[PDB]
Amino acid sequence: KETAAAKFERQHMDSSTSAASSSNYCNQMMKSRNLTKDRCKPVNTFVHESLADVQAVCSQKNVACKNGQTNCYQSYSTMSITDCRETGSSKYPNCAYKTTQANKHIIVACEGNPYVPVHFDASV
Ligand SMILES: [Cl-]
Repeated sequence: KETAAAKFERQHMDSSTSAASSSNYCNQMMKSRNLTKDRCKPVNTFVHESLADVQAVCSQKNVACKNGQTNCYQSYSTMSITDCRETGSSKYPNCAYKTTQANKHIIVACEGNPYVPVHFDASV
């Protein structure tokens, strides 16, 4: 039992690089975060900022989540991110992804004590 907070970090944090350099980033990262183990996770964003900067979002602009709950937060500033989306031809277990590097606001849901990100809702 990974905590929700730990799951968020595994799925979404990539503080080791400033930006995706190559079009193969998503293929590489989705595999190495074990997001293609049982199925190809269809959509996933990686954030290239410090964990502290991402946790800090829980103290920023309170917004509704896509699901209607009101424990989401939008980052005041843009962040370096990489969107990963499975291509239409991708088939498990040969998962393939489209990599898009971007600078966008992130929206995360926060929960707990400490009050930390547990879900990535969207980028703007
Ligand atoms: Cl989950």
